[PDB]
Amino acid sequence: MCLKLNLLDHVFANPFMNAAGVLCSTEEDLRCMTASSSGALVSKSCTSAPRDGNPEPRYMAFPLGSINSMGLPNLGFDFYLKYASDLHDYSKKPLFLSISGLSVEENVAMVRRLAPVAQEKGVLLELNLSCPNVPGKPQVAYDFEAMRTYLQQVSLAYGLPFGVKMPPYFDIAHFDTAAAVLNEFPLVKFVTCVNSVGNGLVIDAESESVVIKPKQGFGGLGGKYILPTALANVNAFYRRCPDKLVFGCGGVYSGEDAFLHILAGASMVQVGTALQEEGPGIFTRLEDELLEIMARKGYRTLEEFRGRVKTIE
Amino acid sequence: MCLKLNLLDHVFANPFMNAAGVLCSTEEDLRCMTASSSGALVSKSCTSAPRDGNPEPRYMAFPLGSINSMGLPNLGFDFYLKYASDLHDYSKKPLFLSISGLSVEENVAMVRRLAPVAQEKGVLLELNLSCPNVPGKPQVAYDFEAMRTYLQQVSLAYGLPFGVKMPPYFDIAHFDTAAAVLNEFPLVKFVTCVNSVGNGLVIDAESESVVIKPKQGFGGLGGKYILPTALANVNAFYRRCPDKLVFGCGGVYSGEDAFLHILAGASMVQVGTALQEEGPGIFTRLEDELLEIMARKGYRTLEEFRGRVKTIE
Ligand SMILES: Cc1cc2nc3c(=O)[nH]c(=O)nc-3n(C[C@H](O)[C@H](O)[C@H](O)COP(=O)(O)O)c2cc1C
Ligand SMILES: Cc1cc2nc3c(=O)[nH]c(=O)nc-3n(C[C@H](O)[C@H](O)[C@H](O)COP(=O)(O)O)c2cc1C
Ligand SMILES: O=C(O)c1[nH]c(=O)[nH]c(=O)c1CCc1ccc(C(F)(F)F)cc1
Ligand SMILES: O=C(O)c1[nH]c(=O)[nH]c(=O)c1CCc1ccc(C(F)(F)F)cc1
Repeated sequence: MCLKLNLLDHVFANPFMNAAGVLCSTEEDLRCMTASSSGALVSKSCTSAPRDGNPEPRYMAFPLGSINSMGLPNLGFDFYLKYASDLHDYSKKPLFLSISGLSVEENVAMVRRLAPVAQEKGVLLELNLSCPNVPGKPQVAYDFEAMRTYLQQVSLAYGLPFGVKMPPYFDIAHFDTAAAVLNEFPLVKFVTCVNSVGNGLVIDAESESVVIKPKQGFGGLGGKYILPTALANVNAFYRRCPDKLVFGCGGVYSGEDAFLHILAGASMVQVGTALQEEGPGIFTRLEDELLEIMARKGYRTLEEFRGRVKTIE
Repeated sequence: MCLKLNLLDHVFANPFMNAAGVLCSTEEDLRCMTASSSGALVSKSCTSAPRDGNPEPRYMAFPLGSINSMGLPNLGFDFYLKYASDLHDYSKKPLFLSISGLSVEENVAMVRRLAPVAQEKGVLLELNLSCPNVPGKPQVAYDFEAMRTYLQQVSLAYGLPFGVKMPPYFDIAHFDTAAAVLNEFPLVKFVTCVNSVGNGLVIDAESESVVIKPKQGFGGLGGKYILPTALANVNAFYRRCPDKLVFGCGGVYSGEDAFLHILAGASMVQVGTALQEEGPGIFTRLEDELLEIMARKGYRTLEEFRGRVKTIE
């Protein structure tokens, strides 16, 4: 019994990969994820120019999860594109490149350059919609008219299948709106649910202080805090976008957690906080654990149970 | 050392109270909460007519928290108004009455009849905005125009200081907008942050099933999942609403959790999931624990540290 699957015209050894932003910023990080047992890897979301990001400390982790306000530190698009075009070994596993430009224009400029590399090498685009918006407005994926613009502009500029990284939603009307926006765009072939749960605040009781320096301590939450939010978003979009794939992200620490994402509808399962904490060895553990749950249940394939969460009456 | 507070022209022995919905639906519940060592109590969010609520199971709890889709089961406004006007022993502690009408008109009708009882007996109104409006639209506090309409109508109808129960927000632009709406209304004297984190999804791995029956298993999350979200909201409104009080709700299981709420800006601290799971004995434990942390730190009163969370550099 093995976990290999085929999606998006690519073959994957297993459904696991890193979450964007974790273990994927530098050449060393990408080589490390390539050497791991993960089924795929995704690069750090990039901007046109390099960024240093926010002042440290900017990430912290705890038993129940993590908080971050990294500020998009990255080596710049030219680097990630060169990695995709010249350095990545596609014989080892597929590559996703994540883009999060500061404007629609920036994204368009980056995607027009990525398109020939996608055609030649098969690198897959993940568009991070947790990105800056015009004054007074929330992040792009929380402004549905902005989202529709970005997707229209990217779809025209890129012209190839791509995916989108989504923040979580918390309201059924929002799920309905957001999924309807996505379903306007046939080139959006996968939706990754979810990014960090925004603008949480961790305070340390002893020091009476927040634990990260940017944004007066506020930052995105990941890890065990967010699993039920992640599962709800996965399933909500799985239900609403039958012609798309859903990739799950959030709160995966075990094969059981992966199993729950798959039951909710996930095709690929991304690992952020737990990977940052445990390191790339986590992928062998996750695979073993998931195969063990499958074996106990009599499942031979992922397709036997993907999306098959049961409801009551 | 002491936990006393004086606010809203009332005196409280300590900051602890139930969260609306928990241990507060029936007369038996309200007598229990009154007999407890909590500083105050709040009644179940009510509607004009009695409601049976959603089918069971509609609440479940687990090590990290709870999920619920109760559907507003309650005895009807006339019951809670009678409790306020004739049954509650105000010599024991203050009472809040929570309302959650299904339209603006329904809320107006209730607060019109609550006013004279508020003025004569000193019951305090908590208006639940994290609540259904037109189906297919977001909850009221996720629809800023609706929120403003509700607040204008209830302020005119009621004419006395009240407070509002808010859902969590996740985007800084939302914190800004939401606070700006609340700050239009001088009668809104307290803001309780937060109601449950909406539409999460808990799945049980063994049975491969969701754990609550309504809404295909989607429901609001409470407990350990939501403490950093709760803290963020408390602090965000604390900073943005300097002429109002903030009451904290979410993730309180210990005196330490309560101390973090208070550092964030909380005046009263409400207990939902943990009170549901432990029972009213939790209030003596929380009091003891909070007093122990105060003694270790040399704090004599709550004002010495309320809102005094430190930021980094
Ligand atoms: C340190 C850090 C940096 C991240 N940077 C990005 C990023 O560049 N792009 C992105 O799409 N998400 C980013 N995320 C969000 C993660 O991809 C993931 O959505 C989130 O952490 C939830 O998954 P988890 O519960 O496994 O951590 C970052 C997360 C962390 C912890
Ligand atoms: C069973 C149950 C019923 C609830 N009913 C209400 C309600 O009627 N009104 C309301 O404002 N909040 C209601 N809530 C939300 C809680 O008041 C509280 O905001 C939320 O549970 C988070 O706090 P916690 O982490 O301590 O559970 C309910 C929560 C639970 C668990
Ligand atoms: O780098 C981060 O802080 C981060 N952390 C997350 O948990 N999720 C993310 O998606 C991100 C990146 C968010 C982001 C995207 C784009 C900009 C920019 F255009 F200004 F560079 C900034 C931050
Ligand atoms: O009665 C509840 O379900 C409830 N639960 C909460 O966690 N917070 C609340 O404020 C409420 C009352 C408002 C309300 C009513 C109906 C629903 C539902 F139909 F989606 F279950 C949710 C929230």
